[PDB]
Amino acid sequence: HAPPTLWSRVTKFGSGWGFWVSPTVFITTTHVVPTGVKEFFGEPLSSIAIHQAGEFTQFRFSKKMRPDLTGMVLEEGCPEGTVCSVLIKRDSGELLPLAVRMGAIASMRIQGRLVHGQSGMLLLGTIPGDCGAPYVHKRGNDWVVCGVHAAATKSGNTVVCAVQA
Ligand SMILES: *[C@@H](O)[C@@H]1CCC(=O)NCCCCCc2nnc(o2)CC[C@H](NC(=O)OC(C)(C)C)C(=O)N[C@@H](CC2CCCCC2)C(=O)N1
Ligand SMILES: [Cl-]
Ligand SMILES: [Cl-]
Repeated sequence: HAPPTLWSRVTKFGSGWGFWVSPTVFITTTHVVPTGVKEFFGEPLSSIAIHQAGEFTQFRFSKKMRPDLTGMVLEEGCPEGTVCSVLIKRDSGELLPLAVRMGAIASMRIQGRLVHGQSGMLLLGTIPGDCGAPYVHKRGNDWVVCGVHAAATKSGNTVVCAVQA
């Protein structure tokens, strides 16, 4: 069961969502990031440290933005066959954690954009507004994040998270 604090890390952002991995580190999907604006979470762009690639975007802020959070481990994808949870929040407030069996890490063409990502089979679907939602699994006690929601197949039964370098 994902605890409340873990859900409180999922945060609206641009056209979708992102995830506070630590008090200073926030992750999302590159394409949900809102273009042509000058500040994120009240800080000016000049004060944030961005690493973007493969549709996976990483923000490192100067100050603690979520002092209340304990840092958790951010992997590059997760082992094949790992059953993950996608911590989806809807605009309405509803929480919808989705179980997903993860397949392999692969480069992928998706609408002309190159995506470093990991496919997964759903075990209830996702929707266009869900990009940026974290993929997580419990590794004993600590919770591990391995990706952010980025795409779904025609049917909607297979999904894809962008993963780090
Ligand atoms: C977040 O922005 C969004 C997530 C969508 C989602 O999780 N589920 C949609 C449910 C399926 C409805 C049926 C449908 N309608 N269009 C599509 O599927 C195709 C969407 C597209 N996938 C795709 O092209 O996959 C292949 C056809 C198999 C190659 C897709 O997921 N597009 C995402 C935006 C892209 C992602 C890469 C970076 C540029 C933008 C998308 O809509 N994601
Ligand atoms: Cl937590
Ligand atoms: Cl919450």
